[PDB]
Amino acid sequence: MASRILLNNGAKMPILGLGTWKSPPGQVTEAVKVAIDVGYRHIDCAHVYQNENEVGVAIQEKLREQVVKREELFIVSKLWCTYHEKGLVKGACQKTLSDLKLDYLDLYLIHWPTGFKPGKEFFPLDESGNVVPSDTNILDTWAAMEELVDEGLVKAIGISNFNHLQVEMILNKPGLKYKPAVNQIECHPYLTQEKLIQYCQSKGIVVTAYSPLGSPDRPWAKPEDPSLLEDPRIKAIAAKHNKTTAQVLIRFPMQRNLVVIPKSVTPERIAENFKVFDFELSSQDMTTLLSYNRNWRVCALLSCTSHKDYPFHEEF
Ligand SMILES: NC(=O)C1=CN([C@@H]2O[C@H](COP(=O)(O)OP(=O)(O)OC[C@H]3O[C@@H](n4cnc5c(N)ncnc54)[C@H](OP(=O)(O)O)[C@@H]3O)[C@@H](O)[C@H]2O)C=CC1
Ligand SMILES: O=C(O)COc1cc(F)ccc1C(=S)NCc1ccc(Br)cc1F
Repeated sequence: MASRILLNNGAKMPILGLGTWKSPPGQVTEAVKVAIDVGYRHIDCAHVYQNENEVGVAIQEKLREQVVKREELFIVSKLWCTYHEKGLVKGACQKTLSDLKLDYLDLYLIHWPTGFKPGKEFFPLDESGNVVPSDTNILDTWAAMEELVDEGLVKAIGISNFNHLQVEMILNKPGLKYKPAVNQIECHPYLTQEKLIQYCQSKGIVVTAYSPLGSPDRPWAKPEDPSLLEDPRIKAIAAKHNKTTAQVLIRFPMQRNLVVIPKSVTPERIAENFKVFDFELSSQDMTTLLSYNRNWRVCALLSCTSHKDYPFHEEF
């Protein structure tokens, strides 16, 4: 398959990237170095993951080593919820740039559509455990993102975890200057997201699938939850193709015209997960994988569910 997708800002985005949530700071530098050595050209990062400095050490080493040129890398980060304030967005972006050792990002996303009270805590709580919101809405935060493009800090802007109506809000913004380039959402065979994906694709937004393996290392996993990697129906499709279950799970979103960002810190798996450009799932395989949808989410959070902009009340 073609390895990059054209964005609505005119840049090309690699369809396979390396995820970094939960990658320990003492392991992620090596993970990113190995990833770049074996061909990855897209890294998915975020301030809230608390490891951007260590990601940046890897990136800088590979640039210094002339393993890859900066123009060939596609580096993504995300604005955390406590920085949805007009006067805080630029500084948040600049902190991420400083940590990653970069002078621009290829793509900067609004991490979640919910703003939280600014401060040191990533999840400021009231005395009863509810997150404390910000009064600032997704449209004013979007205008702040647009300024980053115009100041040269980021090449593209986008959104993450926005539902159908929140995407529409952005597209219908009075005076919209730049459309979102990407909506990054959870997507895998048990949460197939057909409705949201068709909406975004019909509007020219590229969708990035996160947690494509079902995030088995999520901190709130329960021993009894469904497991994609262990699903014998998926194992059977993999065996037919002489591939691993992970490779099928990565190829699946690629054939839906999605970008996909599997996470690993294991060098052998980092390599395995990149070897997904030499086989094709049939249409029947694709439809079969889609049939496994159960509307099951890795990423949700009870403490945030009353926030007026919490995204997963809406059907899609
Ligand atoms: N925008 C948002 O709100 C969110 C963005 N994301 C992004 O998406 C990325 C991917 O999602 P994530 O939730 O991390 O989970 P993934 O679905 O990518 O699963 C990661 C887990 O799968 C394991 N794994 C990786 N490759 C294989 C393999 N070949 N065989 C077996 N196990 C494997 C990893 O183990 P190990 O590392 O030990 O090898 C790790 O435990 C995140 O890291 C982050 O960058 C994720 C959630 C939310
Ligand atoms: O968020 C990620 O990328 C991966 O997950 C996380 C990654 C982190 F580094 C810290 C917390 C999260 C959580 S708990 N995320 C879920 C979540 C956060 C905020 C809101 Br609004 C709803 C929600 F569901």
